[PDB]
Amino acid sequence: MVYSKEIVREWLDEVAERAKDYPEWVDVFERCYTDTLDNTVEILEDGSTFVLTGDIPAMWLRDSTAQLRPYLHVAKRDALLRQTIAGLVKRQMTLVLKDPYANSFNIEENWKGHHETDHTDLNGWIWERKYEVDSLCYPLQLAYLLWKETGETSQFDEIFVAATKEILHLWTVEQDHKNSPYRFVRDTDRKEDTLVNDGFGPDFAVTGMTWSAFRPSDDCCQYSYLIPSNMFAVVVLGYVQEIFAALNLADSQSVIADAKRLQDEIQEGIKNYAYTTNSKGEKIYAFEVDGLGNASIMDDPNVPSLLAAPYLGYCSVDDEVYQATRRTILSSENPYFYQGEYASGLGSSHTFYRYIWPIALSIQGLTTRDKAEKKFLLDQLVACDGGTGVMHESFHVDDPTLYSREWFSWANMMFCELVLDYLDIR
Repeated sequence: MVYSKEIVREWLDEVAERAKDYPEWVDVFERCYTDTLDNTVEILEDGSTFVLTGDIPAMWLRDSTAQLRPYLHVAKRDALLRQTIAGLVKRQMTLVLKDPYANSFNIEENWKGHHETDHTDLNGWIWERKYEVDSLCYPLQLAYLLWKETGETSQFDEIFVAATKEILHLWTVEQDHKNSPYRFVRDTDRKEDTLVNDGFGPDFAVTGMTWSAFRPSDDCCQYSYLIPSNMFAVVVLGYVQEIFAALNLADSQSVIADAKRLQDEIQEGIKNYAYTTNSKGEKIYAFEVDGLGNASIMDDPNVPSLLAAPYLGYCSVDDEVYQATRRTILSSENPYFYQGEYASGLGSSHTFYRYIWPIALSIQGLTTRDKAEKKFLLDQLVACDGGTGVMHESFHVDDPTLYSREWFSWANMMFCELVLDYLDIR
């Protein structure tokens, strides 16, 4: 038993009433919201929560957080769903202790997943072991957001503390990847799916930022300091300080100090290495840097992205450098910016040329104060659904009946987030 049907239905009724001038949004909103809740969420024998991301019995730390985030509003009313979200944080943290370098975990210790192709330290709980900094950001973000929105604190247990320590340790080790016990090689012809230099990745200098193998797209980093993931790290490291101080958790003085030191070191790394210049000579954030002087000018639709920086809480939407970066990202100066008959937006190394991501359109609306822009993007999201009434991974700018991922809950839920944002439901 996952949530209260009666309370959720009543909440959805209220949302529908507020959005009554936009039946087409309500149609898609209810379809996305209910699908995720009814088909991806399950309670395990130990009472914790496992969240599927599609059909495969595996949970991404990233997807599971993003999928359940918009249930926080109704979780203020539905105490059962509040337990369910608490149970997800507990399962995420338990899994982090299993292996903090893994992005995706099995429902039980079953050795399902990518083990036949993947050369790396593996155990039976790991579906995939692509190390992505954001994977460890997302559970801390969820734990914090659950606490702030509902007041729930049961997720802050001893496994939470142990997992927090593991994250701080890993992030610190990875401030100089020369010392890392992580290597990853996949037997594949697709180079985005494996790391260069026999599993070690590209060259880097120490910058104070923390190293990543892969992006939230699951494609490998071109340079190792992935700017939007270090931004998210800075934010959740603030969350860690707030949580440990407020709740007098075991070893607070130590954890707070480590988190603060790490935060300040990553912040300084961003300040010294994250910036570059666009065609017009404006200062902008780079997407990836190596500390050796290379810095790419682009953004990827997967979050954390440079576009999502204010949505992640890293900077103000009004920040000058953010706005310059956003102008550059949403233009052909970004090699993943695509323009067509039906829409313009952001493609990815992970999807076909000319296909753009609803998720980045949702994030675009979530990161502008312009209500007309939010409305435009919402209308565009529903108009470009290929007649399916749900959100896809990517769709072709000249023909949205061409698209990838029939069932993509993350995108479904980010649509819901933009709708709630438009409605000032907060």
